[PDB]
Amino acid sequence: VTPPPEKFNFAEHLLQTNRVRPDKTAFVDDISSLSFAQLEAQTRQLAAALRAIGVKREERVLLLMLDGTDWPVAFLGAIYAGIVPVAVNTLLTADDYAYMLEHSRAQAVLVSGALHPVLKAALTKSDHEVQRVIVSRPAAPLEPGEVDFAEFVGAHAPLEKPAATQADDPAFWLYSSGSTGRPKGVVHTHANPYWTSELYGRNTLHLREDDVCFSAAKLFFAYGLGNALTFPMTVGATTLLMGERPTPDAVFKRWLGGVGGVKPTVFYGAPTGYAGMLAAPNLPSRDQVALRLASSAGEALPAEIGQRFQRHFGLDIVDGIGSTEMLAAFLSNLPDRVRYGTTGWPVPGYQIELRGDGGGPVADGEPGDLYIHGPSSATMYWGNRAKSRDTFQGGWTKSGDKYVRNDDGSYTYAGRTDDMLKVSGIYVSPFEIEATLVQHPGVLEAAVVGVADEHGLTKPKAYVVPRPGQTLSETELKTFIKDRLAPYKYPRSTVFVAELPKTATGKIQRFKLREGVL
Amino acid sequence: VTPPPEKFNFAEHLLQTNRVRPDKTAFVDDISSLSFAQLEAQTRQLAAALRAIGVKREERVLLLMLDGTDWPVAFLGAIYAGIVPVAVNTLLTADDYAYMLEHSRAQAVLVSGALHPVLKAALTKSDHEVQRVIVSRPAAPLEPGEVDFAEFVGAHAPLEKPAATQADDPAFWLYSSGSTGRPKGVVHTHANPYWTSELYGRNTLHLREDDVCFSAAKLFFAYGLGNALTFPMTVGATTLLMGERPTPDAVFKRWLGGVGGVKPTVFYGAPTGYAGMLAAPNLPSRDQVALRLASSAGEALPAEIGQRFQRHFGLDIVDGIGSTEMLAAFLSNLPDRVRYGTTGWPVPGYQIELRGDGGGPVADGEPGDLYIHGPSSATMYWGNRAKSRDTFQGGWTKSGDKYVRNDDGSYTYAGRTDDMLKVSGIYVSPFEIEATLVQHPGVLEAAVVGVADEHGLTKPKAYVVPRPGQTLSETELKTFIKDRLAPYKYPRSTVFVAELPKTATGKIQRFKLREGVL
Ligand SMILES: Nc1ncnc2c1ncn2[C@@H]1O[C@H](COP(=O)(O)OC(=O)c2cnc(Cl)s2)[C@@H](O)[C@H]1O
Ligand SMILES: Nc1ncnc2c1ncn2[C@@H]1O[C@H](COP(=O)(O)OC(=O)c2cnc(Cl)s2)[C@@H](O)[C@H]1O
Repeated sequence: VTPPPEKFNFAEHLLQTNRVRPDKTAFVDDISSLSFAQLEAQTRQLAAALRAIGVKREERVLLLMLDGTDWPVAFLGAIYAGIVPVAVNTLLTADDYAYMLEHSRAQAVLVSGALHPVLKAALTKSDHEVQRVIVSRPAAPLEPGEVDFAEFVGAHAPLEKPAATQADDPAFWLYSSGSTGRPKGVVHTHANPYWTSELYGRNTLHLREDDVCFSAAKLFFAYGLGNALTFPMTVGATTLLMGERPTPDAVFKRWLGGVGGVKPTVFYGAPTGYAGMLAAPNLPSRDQVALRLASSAGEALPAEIGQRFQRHFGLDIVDGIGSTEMLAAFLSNLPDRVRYGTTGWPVPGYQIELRGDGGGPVADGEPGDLYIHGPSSATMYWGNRAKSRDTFQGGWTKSGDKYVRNDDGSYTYAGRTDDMLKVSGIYVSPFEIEATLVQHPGVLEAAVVGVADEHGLTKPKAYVVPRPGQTLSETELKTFIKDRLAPYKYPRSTVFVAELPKTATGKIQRFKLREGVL
Repeated sequence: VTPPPEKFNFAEHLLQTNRVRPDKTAFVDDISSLSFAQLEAQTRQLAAALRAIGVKREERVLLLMLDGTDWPVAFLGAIYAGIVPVAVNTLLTADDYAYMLEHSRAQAVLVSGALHPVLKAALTKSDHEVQRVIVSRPAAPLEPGEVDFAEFVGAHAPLEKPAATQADDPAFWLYSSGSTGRPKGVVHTHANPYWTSELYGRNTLHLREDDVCFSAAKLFFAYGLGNALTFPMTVGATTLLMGERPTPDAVFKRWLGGVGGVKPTVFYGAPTGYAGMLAAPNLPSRDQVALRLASSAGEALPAEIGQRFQRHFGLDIVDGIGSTEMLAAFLSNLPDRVRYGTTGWPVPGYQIELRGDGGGPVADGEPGDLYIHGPSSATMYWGNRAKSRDTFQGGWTKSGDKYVRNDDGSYTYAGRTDDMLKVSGIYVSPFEIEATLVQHPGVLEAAVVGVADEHGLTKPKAYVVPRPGQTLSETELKTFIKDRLAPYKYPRSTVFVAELPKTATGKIQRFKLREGVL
């Protein structure tokens, strides 16, 4: 892959590479569609519009939007102007977005109407710098200083040229949560999604122009941002977007061509979603779908899930591992080389190192801390020098995963190095769940650990000590949590115990809980 | 009043004042009591303990504690060591405390056991610098590294001298919220509580050594901090503290001598609480109580509440207005000079100005913006230069209130200049409540305004536009907000309307809602 030139604007790059296919559908969703030419026009008009409201090069805007045709316009339009979009999870709380507004110093927000209430709450509680709110598909009357996204785009002529950005200039942020502390602002350059889209989207997945890409992982996920934006635009594929929650029924409807007159040829999702789909009694037969490639990320793919999918569809699930920090997969199975129970082989262009506690090599078959050297690494966590130095050093990026290298060069996930859980491809801190449970007045202590279901898919499991003189229901706690945290941050099962296992120091013996002693 | 010396440590000042009365009870609560000697001992041992864990002079510690004998130990012990306690409301959310931890850079937390769960959540989610959590009266097992307050204090010899602070050095912070944005860190000096305790506590209220002080307003409120700590310690009075919520029954029990063998002689609280007590069927008779002085603040005292109290008890309610920024009252009725319907006269030592639209004087009988010039003003809002400039300008502190000066020199409250409400005498932002309501899926729009109830007390009133195509009941809306807002923020009434009055920009015409137009 040829490196991007020193002067490089990733949005310009994606627009330019599709000037040969102006009338092909770039993006289609439930209610709208954009050809590549329409996408380019709206992108450059939004770029002009953002500059007109005074957002300057390198300033941030918050992109808080459901998947839909407006999303790539917002993302690329900002980048084309040299403005840094901060693309965020749409399922978070007002508290979460309040922090993101403050930390990013976002000068404007591009928000879906359905998310306007939580954004409004975040704006009211925060010390933000937001000058304008741009509402895509408003679901309530606009407030002062808010503008409809279509009107905002429609009111400005296209910017003539992209900002004169450098390949190594920041292009966009994603936020990544760790086990404690605030979410980290992961800074990606213009070059980074070029490298992922070439090394992985084109050269590993072999995406091509006639594909129809459809990702259950939303665009704000590093995974989905490649799957359903940077990858397909790099090759001219058509992308199906879906705003609603990706349930088996919702995915099946898209697979069967229920939207846009298109049948996806390439699907991406999390192992949990594949398992839920394989269990569904209305699972389509392979004769009904156009799938040629099934991609997985976000959590390890149990061999039994992939084997069952392959038996039913005659397609493998191609499991790869990426991270927010590396932007896309650095270890992956190949479309025609799948070893279930492993994450496959280094993606060409990425170097992988496993390190033991001494920082030295580890023997094959022994677990080591996974480090990645690749051209798509984020530059830093914005405003967190300490965590940046711990994660990014000397061209190597520390994943916080443990991995085993097998005899055939494949890599098998061996767990985390920080108790983070990955439920449905989204990071979940067990400590955040625990601290919310203990706020319930009937809870004395609580411990949340990751426990595999029969499938080998890790889910949060709560061990709760009730307070004497109170009785607790499991649903009572789930509700209590949903009233405070994002809606997916709840234990999948809860066991009430008289006492938690602890060391002499009072430290909870989480391994005993995981291992099932109680 | 003689100014404090330039070398001045307020905690040492209060300890020194009471060395003449070592065996008198300083503080007593449901389960404990501290003589002035015991208080000084425990204060100086806590000061040494904080220094021993590395907290340095001028660093902050978060003081998140229910009222109880440990509270003045934590507060004065920090101050004695030259460490800045940040005394905060105990009814806030984990997100509020997470912000306060980061914003204050608190190096330790002193927390009541009952509040450890919300603190734990705040620690887990924030980028804090807390080195140690000290738990007063733990309600659940200590976590590794945490220490019990009693052990923490008991494990360290008393510091031999206080930090050699100056009178105008920061001594402590309180947090105060405005209609939007984060709570503001109000910075008070060592001199400020000297000025309030001398000018108001001693010279206006005439508190004296044989008083027993009891404040419904908690110690973290500027009002309560004077009422139940700086004022009584200044004169050697005994103070009754109560951890639980101040219901009429809870207050009556202590008025009647149910705790510590003492009957309060001085009571302080909000007009809302006085109204609640006057409505209580077991309102004590004046022969049953030892009250000689009843103070109110927080919201305007409706004349009928004062008059009914005076008719029942033969005792007036002495209404004074203070603020977090001014620390205590700057306009007040006097123990023997009460004009109901007014906040009385300037507190000697404080200069009052009413300013019009251009900053000039306003003619008597006309409302103006209230500005205060007095020696207890906070110096700034920490880390917010913009809001500091708008509030503190050249010796004058802008209250955010409007007032009318009467012919007899008294001052009659004329509302706020900023949409904030004082419900139950506590700051409530209508915008917070609105932003909570619109996150309910059946709510399209919401407007919250203050309306005076049957007793003349302002309560929030919600006007809600339901979302078309959704079912929404007043009961389900009450359930929705019950576990999302503190009770004092609950709208006392919700009206479902078809539309809200707006300007063309979408601004809600809240004045029309206050005028009953809907
Ligand atoms: N395939 C696979 N196996 C095992 N663990 C995996 C995995 N994919 C992802 N993880 C875990 O998730 C962490 C990275 O999370 P992000 O939420 O930081 O990155 C996303 O998962 C992405 C997945 N694909 C992309 Cl392309 S980006 C990782 O460290 C693993 O712990
Ligand atoms: N007595 C009285 N009448 C009318 N309004 C009053 C009032 N006291 C207080 N207010 C309002 O409350 C604002 C200040 O609120 P605060 O939480 O910063 O401080 C407290 O209310 C204090 C009250 N007494 C103390 Cl001593 S500290 C004020 O601006 C008024 O709007």
